[PDB]
Amino acid sequence: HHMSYTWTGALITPCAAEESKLPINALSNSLLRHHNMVYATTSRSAGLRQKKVTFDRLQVLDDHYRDVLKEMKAKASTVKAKLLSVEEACKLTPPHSAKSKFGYGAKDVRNLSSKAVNHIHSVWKDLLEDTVTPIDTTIMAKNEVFCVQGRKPARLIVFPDLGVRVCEKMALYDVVSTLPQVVMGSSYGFQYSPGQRVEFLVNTWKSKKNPMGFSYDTRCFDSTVTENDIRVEESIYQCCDLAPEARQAIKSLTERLYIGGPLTNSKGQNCGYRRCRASGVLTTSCGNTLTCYLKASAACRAAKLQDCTMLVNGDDLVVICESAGTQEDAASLRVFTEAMTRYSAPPGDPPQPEYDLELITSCSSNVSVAHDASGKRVYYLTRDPTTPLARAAWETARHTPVNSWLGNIIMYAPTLWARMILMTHFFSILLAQEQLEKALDCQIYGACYSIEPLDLPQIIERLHGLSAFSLHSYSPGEINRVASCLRKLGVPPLRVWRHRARSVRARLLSQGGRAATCGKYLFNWAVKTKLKLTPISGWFVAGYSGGDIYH
Ligand SMILES: CC(C)CCn1c(=O)c(C2=NS(=O)(=O)c3cc(NS(C)(=O)=O)ccc3N2)c(O)n2ccnc12
Repeated sequence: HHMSYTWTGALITPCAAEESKLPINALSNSLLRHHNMVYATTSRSAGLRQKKVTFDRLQVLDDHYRDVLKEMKAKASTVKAKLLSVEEACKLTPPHSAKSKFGYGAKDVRNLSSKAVNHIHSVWKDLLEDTVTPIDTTIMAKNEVFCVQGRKPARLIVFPDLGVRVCEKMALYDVVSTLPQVVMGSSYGFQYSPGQRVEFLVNTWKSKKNPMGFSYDTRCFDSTVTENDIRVEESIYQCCDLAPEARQAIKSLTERLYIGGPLTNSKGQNCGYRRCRASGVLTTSCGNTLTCYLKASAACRAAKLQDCTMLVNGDDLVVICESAGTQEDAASLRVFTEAMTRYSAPPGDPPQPEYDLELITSCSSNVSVAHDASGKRVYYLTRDPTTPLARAAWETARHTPVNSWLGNIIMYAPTLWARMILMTHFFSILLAQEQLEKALDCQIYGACYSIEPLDLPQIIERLHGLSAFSLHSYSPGEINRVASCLRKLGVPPLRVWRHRARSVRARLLSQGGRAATCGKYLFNWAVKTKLKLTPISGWFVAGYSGGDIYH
């Protein structure tokens, strides 16, 4: 057996009671009426998740796999990475990151408290001196909001102690920030803003005489990741030009933490043991991207896919290539999938060839088209708004550590649903509470940012361009998917939201300075006669999911 996990039978436990039911307040019904459709995951379903993630991995590595790996290593040898000082790593820690078991917290770390710093120094020395003892991790059930499909079990998060997390940053922050783009070039997804990611997909689709594309979804990717895969990742990091002390900390973190280790619940009991990827380590995003790109690149070769271009964001993969005709394309995908499977990345849903760029979903998103003020066609990234709307509903009535509505407006600003619903609804709330000035935390590509809502128009201009404040004539397909999600969740129809936005718009103007700018730029779509809109950040460098990174 090469089992992903082994279990003692101790339960995965909560550390703060959990709500599964959508909380309701005086604002809820204005956004969403079918309250019973929205739920949060809790520890109560941890047992179901444990079954889905617990399986035997077999791997067969052929010449295609080793050929790609050697090329990846040749690129990695051009990378030079530096160690971060204690201070620099401390400043990357989120103010609300889980406190250490060793008598200090995240604010202690960020303040360079001598207790915190002395302890981090001691963890670092222990990594230099010991490269064998498994390091403790905590396993928790995540509380995430979804719409019924009817329920998903809680996903599991596994993370080491704060002092270890700081040490991870010291050894590897520079490496995981710089190495993936050097190794993968334009295939590394986390270097693009949503605008850049649309342009790379459109330009890639166009670069083909006869385009064919597909997303590839690996079933529980983290669980498919073997000890071979994690040591092979380490062998890639070790190609970089690194201080000897960083070489030794990386080796040590790989043997004692990345490859596996014991799982402790929130109550201090032993839950079992992990031999696969931990979700809550610095390297999760870079490790998964390298491993997915290596297997997928080797699988493309096996399948003889012609002129493929891949786009990789951790475990999310899309491939666009030169079509060999429909029958040949479909056979090719079967071979690609057989190869991914021998490599221990079996499919969740069989992949399917697509000849319409707009019908491919990757990173939960698809390209679509609207028209700018001039009336030119404009590509932009959108998504099904069901999950964004369910989570906005939760957030309307409860403070949560991440405001998904804010990350969503930023990332999907050009979209019909973020503009009409999310902007209108949350600006209305913030105005009534006089909180436009209040910085709020959100997550982009796994990193935490503290963003003042009043800064949105500058942020959105910077990332999307001015056209985001004037898109119109959305596609019937996009319009229809939005309207159908509104009906499903009991959200008022778009015509109601345009009326509310005129009010929100007027109220924002009633204030001047940054507030009027929000009114003027964010809600220009809502007036009959538009105003002239004229012009009024290491954000997309790398992904950091589970990496405890604050920017
Ligand atoms: C270009 C955007 C609009 C796509 C959608 N999108 C994401 O893909 C990520 C993103 N955030 S993410 O860094 O947590 C992540 C992780 C992984 N896989 S793993 C665990 O690293 O192996 C795959 C994809 C993602 N995508 C994100 O933070 N946000 C925010 C708003 N929209 C997005």
